[PDB]
Amino acid sequence: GYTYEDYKNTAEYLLSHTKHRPQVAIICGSGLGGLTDKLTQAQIFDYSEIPNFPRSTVPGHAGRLVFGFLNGRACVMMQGRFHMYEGYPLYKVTFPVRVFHLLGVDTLVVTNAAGGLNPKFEVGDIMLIRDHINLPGFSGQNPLRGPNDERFGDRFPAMSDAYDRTMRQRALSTYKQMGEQRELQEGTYVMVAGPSFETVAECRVLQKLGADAVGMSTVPEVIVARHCGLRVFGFSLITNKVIMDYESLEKANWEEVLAAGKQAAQKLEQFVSILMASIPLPD
Amino acid sequence: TLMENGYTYEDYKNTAEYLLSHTKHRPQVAIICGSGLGGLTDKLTQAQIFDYSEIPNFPRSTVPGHAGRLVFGFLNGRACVMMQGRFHMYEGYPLYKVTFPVRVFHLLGVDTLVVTNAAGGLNPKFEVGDIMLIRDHINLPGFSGQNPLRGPNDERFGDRFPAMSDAYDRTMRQRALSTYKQMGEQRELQEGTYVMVAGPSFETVAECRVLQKLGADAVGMSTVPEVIVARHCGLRVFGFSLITNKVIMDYESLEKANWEEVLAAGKQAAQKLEQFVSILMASIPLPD
Amino acid sequence: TLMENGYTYEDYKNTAEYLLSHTKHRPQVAIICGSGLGGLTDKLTQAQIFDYSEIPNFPRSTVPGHAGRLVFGFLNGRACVMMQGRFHMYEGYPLYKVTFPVRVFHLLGVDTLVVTNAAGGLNPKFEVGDIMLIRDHINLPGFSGQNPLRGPNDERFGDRFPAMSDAYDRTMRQRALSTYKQMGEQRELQEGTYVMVAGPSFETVAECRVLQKLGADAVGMSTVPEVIVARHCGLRVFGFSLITNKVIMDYESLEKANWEEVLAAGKQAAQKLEQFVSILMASIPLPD
Ligand SMILES: Nc1nc2c(CN3C[C@H](CO)[C@@H](O)C3)c[nH]c2c(=O)[nH]1
Ligand SMILES: Nc1nc2c(CN3C[C@H](CO)[C@@H](O)C3)c[nH]c2c(=O)[nH]1
Ligand SMILES: Nc1nc2c(CN3C[C@H](CO)[C@@H](O)C3)c[nH]c2c(=O)[nH]1
Repeated sequence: GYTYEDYKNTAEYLLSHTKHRPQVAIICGSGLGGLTDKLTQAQIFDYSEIPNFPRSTVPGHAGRLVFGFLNGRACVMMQGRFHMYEGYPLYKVTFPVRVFHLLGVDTLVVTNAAGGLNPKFEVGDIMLIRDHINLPGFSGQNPLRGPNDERFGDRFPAMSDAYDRTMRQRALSTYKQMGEQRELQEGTYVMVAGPSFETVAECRVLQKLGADAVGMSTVPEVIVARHCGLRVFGFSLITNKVIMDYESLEKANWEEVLAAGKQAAQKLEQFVSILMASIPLPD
Repeated sequence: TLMENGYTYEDYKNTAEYLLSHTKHRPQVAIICGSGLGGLTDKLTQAQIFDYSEIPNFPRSTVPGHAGRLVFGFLNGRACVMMQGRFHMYEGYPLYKVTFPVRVFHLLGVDTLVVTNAAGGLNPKFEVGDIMLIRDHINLPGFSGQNPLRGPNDERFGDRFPAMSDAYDRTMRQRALSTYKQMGEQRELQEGTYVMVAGPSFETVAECRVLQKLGADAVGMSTVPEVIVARHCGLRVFGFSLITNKVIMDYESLEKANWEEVLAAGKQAAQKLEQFVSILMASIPLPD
Repeated sequence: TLMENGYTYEDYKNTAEYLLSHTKHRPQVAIICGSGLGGLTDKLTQAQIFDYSEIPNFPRSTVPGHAGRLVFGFLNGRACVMMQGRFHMYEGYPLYKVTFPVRVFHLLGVDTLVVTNAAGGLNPKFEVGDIMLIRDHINLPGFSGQNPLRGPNDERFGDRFPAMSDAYDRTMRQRALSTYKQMGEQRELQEGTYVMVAGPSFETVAECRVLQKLGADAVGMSTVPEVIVARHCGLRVFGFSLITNKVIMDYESLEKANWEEVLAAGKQAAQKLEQFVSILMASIPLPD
């Protein structure tokens, strides 16, 4: 899809257009665009200004790349992201990850909204992503499909350790700092392509498969990130409980999802601030 | 290099107008007849027939048992339009071509879609010749990206993220099941989850068993993408499978699924189907 | 804008005719060599070697442990053509390229295909170094639309809806199991279901757990497309995996799948593999 030079071009475009030198990249999903609010000395890029960048066409995805310091830390944030249901191939969806690597970022934080499949979750919960299930990947939709470029990484990268074990413990301990009543949740994110929401039968297959939450993003970004050796941390905001019986009259919808994010804005902001303090310095 | 719908709003609109200007029929219900079920268009009174090839932007049915004709008429008194034959992803069509007619039906003023198919039996309680109402579906091609709504959303048709949890109209299902206990038939009207797989090869024994483990009662290679585009644009949806064979679930059996036996089960069932479609038409509400 | 086969019947013909004139070999059996199994061409007698690059229409092998050569000759006195290295969908190839050779073999007069691969053990009872006979497969890419038979069907090759429930030849299996339970190692022959996933990245723990729950004993990124195309054109098919690693199934292990060790386990088993493959030639019926 893209040449090595295409990524370099975008990398160089940004490097020459800002003095910031991010160490940490954060991708903000549906309703989590607010996480850019506590950035200091921010510099804003529209995705439309950036060579080779796709556009966010989804409500709650602003379409901006924001550099700054978050709680001391040098960040670049994706205020909005791309999804395969919008029609992008996965090499477009994940394009920014390898540009982050080329900017010298060494850690990727992925966030998303997710439907809750585990009965113990409540709307509003933060689930740490311990693992994932890549259903598009099983059948061919893997962002590494095609010729492998050794300058980014190996032909057959492993995913069994994709989610940093250290940052996960560190995030579990330091969670008492939030003073929140609900304990910090941990579990498996299954990616599904969408854009339509799950039937009850589908929700039940996803539960049987062992997933705790379901969304339509995140996995391709993580795969590309581990391919090029970035440390990865992920979490979902549980925005709704996916309908798991034929008696409920509730149905999933996007407005409720954006609204759950708006209500949890401060909780998330605190969580992410604390998290920056837990990322080790480079070298 | 973005994976989108090839058709424009104009395209659907033109097909709608060509159809509206070349027939006086004004259907409320559209019905899609699957493999061996072309026979459902028999009791159409005042039938008028289009070959798919006449109709601008229409795909062709290449599969045996799919006649490739669009038939307007009345069925048990109700104004219908019927797809005698349908389209499948395994023929090589993108899902946007497979489901193309569903948006045409909407623009014609149809407010109800009934989707029919042949399906392999996964639930061991099902006998060849049973009718299984579709209570729900498992969209495997959709899990991994094969979804007819992939790409730019058109708000003229519907929402970016429609829900599918209520796809199969409950009331019609209640109504059809009630009616059928009075028929005092030898076999029960079955109800269950249809799973879509892409095809065109039939399941291995290990695949049949994953499908049973996922909770599907029937398997086929169609229907789901149509149900999704229909719910997207607000049609009431009803679905049924004619169970045409039992999927091989053990290594002993020397039997194999085959397309001939599938079409032969359609012939054998012509009476049950005809009788069932009656109950069905009298279960569909009147416009307003 | 159909997703059809990009090869014409004549394409296959040209490749076959080219091969048939440039060698005096006439294979009855074709064998596809998986990752680290390139060494199976060693026992071939009177070998004639083609590089894939010479053969018209042939895809190129881009993966380590995949030599990229076609090798005719005799194995335990039986006439063979061996693919020394194969093609995978993760390389970027569509399934009509991945499986291109299978139909050429058919045109060459081949009537039996033996597919080999390396695979990750999902069944706890398996050990690195085991040979697992493929009793069956679970085709995940196929469920969602990645089937090499998608698009127009060419009747000159086969049927529009070939059954796969009898894909792995039952007779060859029994016969191989017998011969082996009288000669070889003390470590007995394994049998099970091979699940294809696309790759090229290795499984999460979560994913490993899914594949286990679906009832797979081994996982790989190949094999299934070639089998489907072979069964489609009426080849007898036999398959086996070399378990080259045990897939990580808990969060406590500090082991990780890696391709270098996969190839290492191929080296380790090279002798065991040859001994078994002779026994195998003796189980293949002769043409009438
Ligand atoms: N598949 C799925 N995804 C989500 C999400 C995640 N994204 C939220 C947004 C639509 O609201 C899409 O990009 C999916 C939240 N809830 C759900 C859900 O119930 N199901
Ligand atoms: N997948 C699948 N589909 C069917 C069907 C439904 N269709 C029947 C037709 C081929 O005979 C295809 O279009 C799929 C009947 N039996 C089976 C089955 O055993 N398996
Ligand atoms: N999916 C998968 N495949 C394999 C294989 C088989 N092939 C080995 C090669 C990478 O080493 C790929 O072509 C897949 C061995 N082990 C595994 C595994 O753990 N997982």
